[PDB]
Amino acid sequence: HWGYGKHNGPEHWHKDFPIAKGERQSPVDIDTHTAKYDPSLKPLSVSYDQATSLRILNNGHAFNVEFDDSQDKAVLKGGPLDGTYRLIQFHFHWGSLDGQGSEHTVDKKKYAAELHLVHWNTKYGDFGKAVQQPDGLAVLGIFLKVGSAKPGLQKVVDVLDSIKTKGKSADFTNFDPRGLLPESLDYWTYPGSLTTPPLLECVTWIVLKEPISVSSEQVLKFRKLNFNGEGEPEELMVDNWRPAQPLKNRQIKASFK
Ligand SMILES: NS(=O)(=O)c1ccc(O)c(NC(=O)NCCc2ccccn2)c1
Ligand SMILES: [Zn+2]
Repeated sequence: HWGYGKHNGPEHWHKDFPIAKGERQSPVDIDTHTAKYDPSLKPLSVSYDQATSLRILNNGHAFNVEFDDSQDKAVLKGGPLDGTYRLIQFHFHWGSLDGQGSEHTVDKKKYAAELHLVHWNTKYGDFGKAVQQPDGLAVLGIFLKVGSAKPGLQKVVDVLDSIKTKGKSADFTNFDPRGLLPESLDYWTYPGSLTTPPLLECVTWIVLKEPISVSSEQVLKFRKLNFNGEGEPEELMVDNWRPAQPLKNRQIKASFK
């Protein structure tokens, strides 16, 4: 099964998922100088006031905080998007060291981690149908750098001991994802893919310019999770990031100058 180890990591994924060598794969390096400012890009609309988190799950490749997406409770609109996209889950990718961990890079710079808030286009009715469409998902990507703590992340950090191993889930209600957002919603955007198998080319990527800062203790607790299931040999869940993929025939647009 695919993973991030020596024999099943990202360079192996194309054998099971040939779209890995596709024309709109993610993540990518964001060359800030080559990104073009687009004045027709609208500001992003993040409407998270009514979000209903339900639980948190270790799926063996990251942990997902899952939301009730059966109504327009937490939605993303505006920006490059047409229509309304509902938040279904968020998760992170992170490194074994503070110097790596993000999937997107900015002028080749790697951040300590990257948060992905995953949304699906309501015109397709549910997530499973949306991922089959070229405009099915909008993923809001937010970089994490190590510095001061992010208070809004602590409730996530504190529950991770209850989902250490693959397959464990925990009730995780009343979590407000607004506590994970930076001050500015300036963004880059490009058409891309899921960054884990099945690598489907269904994502409008919206990557925020401004990182959030989290503490060293906060990211250290991510690194205590396990890829393995309980009662299997312990392999720390670290470096669960795919490296940058060829931009090919794509242009990254910026909402700011
Ligand atoms: N890392 S990412 O590009 O934000 C992202 C977002 C939503 C996703 O469903 C995935 N991929 C993922 O979760 N793979 C395991 C479950 C899955 C997801 C989609 C279709 C089939 N199976 C990646
Ligand atoms: Zn992701």
